[PDB]
Amino acid sequence: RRKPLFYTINLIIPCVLITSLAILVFYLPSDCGEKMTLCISVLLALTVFLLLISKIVPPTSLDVPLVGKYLMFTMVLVTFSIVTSVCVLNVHHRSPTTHTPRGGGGYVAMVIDRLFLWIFVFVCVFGTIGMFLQPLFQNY
Repeated sequence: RRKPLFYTINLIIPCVLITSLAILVFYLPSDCGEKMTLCISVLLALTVFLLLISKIVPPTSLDVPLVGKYLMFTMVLVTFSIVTSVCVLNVHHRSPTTHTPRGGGGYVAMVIDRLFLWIFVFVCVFGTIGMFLQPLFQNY
């Protein structure tokens, strides 16, 4: 009943957990040099995630094509999340276009960004449950 499904997800918990904290500075208000450093610092966890998940030391490394093929998709989710910053920065203090009211920081952009962010978050779980569904075929 155990199955590797628990092991594969065991690495997803700490992998996505980083986003929860990143949002505290990204989504929530926190205008400061740390706010940005936090977004870029994430890129470090991505590259490390490869050696970290691979350091698990599998029995027969049967999860080679599973993870290796994921790096291609996960790479698009990490890059898409970074580029999104342009939306907040566009109103924050980098080429102001003026679309929504209020100001002061880059929280105003969150209004319009919420549209894209909606699908973004879906991508995180999409690939999370997608791989978890593989081993959860049925068995009965």
